[PDB]
Amino acid sequence: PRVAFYAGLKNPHEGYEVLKFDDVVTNLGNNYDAASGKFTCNIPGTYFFTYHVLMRGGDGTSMWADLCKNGQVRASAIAQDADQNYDYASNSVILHLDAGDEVFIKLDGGKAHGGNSNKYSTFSGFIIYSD
Amino acid sequence: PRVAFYAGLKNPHEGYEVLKFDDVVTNLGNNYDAASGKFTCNIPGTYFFTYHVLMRGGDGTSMWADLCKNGQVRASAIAQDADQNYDYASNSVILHLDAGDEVFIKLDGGKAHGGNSNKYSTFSGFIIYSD
Amino acid sequence: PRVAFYAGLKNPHEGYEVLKFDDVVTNLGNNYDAASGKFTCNIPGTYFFTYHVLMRGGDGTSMWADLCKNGQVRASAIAQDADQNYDYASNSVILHLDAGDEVFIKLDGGKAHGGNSNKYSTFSGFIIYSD
Ligand SMILES: [Cl-]
Ligand SMILES: [Cl-]
Ligand SMILES: [Mg+2]
Ligand SMILES: [Mg+2]
Ligand SMILES: [Mg+2]
Ligand code: NI
Ligand code: NI
Repeated sequence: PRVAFYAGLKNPHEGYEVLKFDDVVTNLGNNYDAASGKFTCNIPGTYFFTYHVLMRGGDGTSMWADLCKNGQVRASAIAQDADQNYDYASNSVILHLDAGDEVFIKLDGGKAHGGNSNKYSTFSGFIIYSD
Repeated sequence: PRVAFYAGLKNPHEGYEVLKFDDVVTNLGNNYDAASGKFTCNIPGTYFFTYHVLMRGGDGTSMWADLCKNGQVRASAIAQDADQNYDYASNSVILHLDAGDEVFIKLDGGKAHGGNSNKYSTFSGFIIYSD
Repeated sequence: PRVAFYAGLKNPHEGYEVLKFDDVVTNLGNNYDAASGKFTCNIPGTYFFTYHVLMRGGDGTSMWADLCKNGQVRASAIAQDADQNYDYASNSVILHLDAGDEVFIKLDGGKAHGGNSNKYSTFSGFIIYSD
């Protein structure tokens, strides 16, 4: 089973919402959906995910981006700079997933930079083991 | 051989010490030990590790977190902000390990945020190849 | 096929150039070349890469580091701090590569810290799937 994806944000996002990474570069298995921003598991197993979300510079001082499995937070990150500089909220996880499980990044608050085609803000993952 | 782990810090750590990540989410192979903070290799091979350690905000300006293999530093990271903002010391490695080799993250100095169940500060790794 | 590498920067780099990571720790497959700073694919397939580039502290406020596939940017990152503190430009990708494809990190501008043997600034990658 080949499952591996990588997407850039493209569009700026601000405020509480799912980050819908819309510049999809790689998507083996077709399990990442840019319309919803969710990776949906169809092969149960253990997966690696990582994300790097760039806080917009020049306007705002804090930004929170968390990785979720279904309802639940499984990693948290903050970017913060009192001078309103660009900075990243990034983290990585390894999670076991059942078929139907959704994994996605949520913006808790603050402003994420959408870098158009530049892929400043990213979300990727792949299956390590199949059950 | 299935070896893959992911743990959050949970408890705040400050000053020189091994970071004992105590919120263990995934631990295929049972090779990560929260009591010691160490991953101990039992299957010789080549491994990926990554860590993301959040510096506490509101008190302190620098924090250093390094990945060690046995005695030796194999990656270094610093978080620094003169306004005492949250920021991350993060890095990633690929290392060959022999049976008995220990891999762990050490706090060299500064204050790491323990995010309780929020998994702000993290350590993960998995085997890529078995010898 | 075993392909997996990890290298530290070692030497300081400043201004537009390819980052030639010269402290090579792991290099299964011998596909990373410190002389050029490039990973060259010989086994077509899908690959994971990550990089963590530390901006020098005490002199300068911004630094840009991008991952390239051949001519083209496939991930971008910025480090920025108005007080001239250390900060990281980091990102991760998953890319399909054909034989002959080159992957490397370019410094677009600013000053990257070469940490000698300390491995503050790093580049790693491995093959997930072979075609
Ligand atoms: Cl793998
Ligand atoms: Cl100031
Ligand atoms: Mg949160
Ligand atoms: Mg150190
Ligand atoms: Mg650029
Ligand atoms: Ni910062
Ligand atoms: Ni700052």
